[PDB]
Amino acid sequence: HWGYGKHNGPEHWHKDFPIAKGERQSPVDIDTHTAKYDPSLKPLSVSYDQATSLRILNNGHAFNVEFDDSQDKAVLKGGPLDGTYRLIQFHFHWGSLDGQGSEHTVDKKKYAAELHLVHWNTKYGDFGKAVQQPDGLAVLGIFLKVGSAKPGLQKVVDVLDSIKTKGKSADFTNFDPRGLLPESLDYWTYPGSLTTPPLLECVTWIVLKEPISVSSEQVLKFRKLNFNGEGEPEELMVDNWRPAQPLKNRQIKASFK
Ligand SMILES: NS(=O)(=O)c1ccc(O)c(NC(=O)NCCc2ccccn2)c1
Ligand SMILES: [Zn+2]
Repeated sequence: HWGYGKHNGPEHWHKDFPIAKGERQSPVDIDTHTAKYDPSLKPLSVSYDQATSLRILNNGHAFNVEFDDSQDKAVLKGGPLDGTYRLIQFHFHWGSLDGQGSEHTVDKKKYAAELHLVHWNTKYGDFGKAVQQPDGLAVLGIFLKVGSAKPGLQKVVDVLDSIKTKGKSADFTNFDPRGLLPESLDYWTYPGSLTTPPLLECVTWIVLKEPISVSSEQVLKFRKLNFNGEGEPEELMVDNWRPAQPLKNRQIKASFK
């Protein structure tokens, strides 16, 4: 099964998922100088006031905080998007060291981690149908750098001991994802893919310019999770990031100058 180890990591994924060598794969390096400012890009609309988190799950490749997406409770609109996209889950990718961990890079710079808030286009009715469409998902990507703590992340950090191993889930209600957002919603955007198998080319990527800062203790607790299931040999869940993929025939647009 695919993973991030020596024999099943990202360079192996194309054998099971040939779209890995596709024309709109993610993540990518964001060359800030080559990104073009687009004045027709609208500001992003993040409407998270009514979000209903339900639980948190270790799926063996990251942990997902899952939301009730059966109504327009937490939605993303505006920006490059047409229509309304509902938040279904968020998760992170992170490194074994503070110097790596993000999937997107900015002028080749790697951040300590990257948060992905995953949304699906309501015109397709549910997530499973949306991922089959070229405009099915909008993923809001937010970089994490190590510095001061992010208070809004602590409730996530504190529950991770209850989902250490693959397959464990925990009730995780009343979590407000607004506590994970930076001050500015300036963004880059490009058409891309899921960054884990099945690598489907269904994502409008919206990557925020401004990182959030989290503490060293906060990211250290991510690194205590396990890829393995309980009662299997312990392999720390670290470096669960795919490296940058060829931009090919794509242009990254910026909402700011
Ligand atoms: N890392 S990412 O590009 O934000 C992202 C977002 C939503 C996703 O469903 C995935 N991929 C993922 O979760 N793979 C395991 C479950 C899955 C997801 C989609 C279709 C089939 N199976 C990646
Ligand atoms: Zn992701």
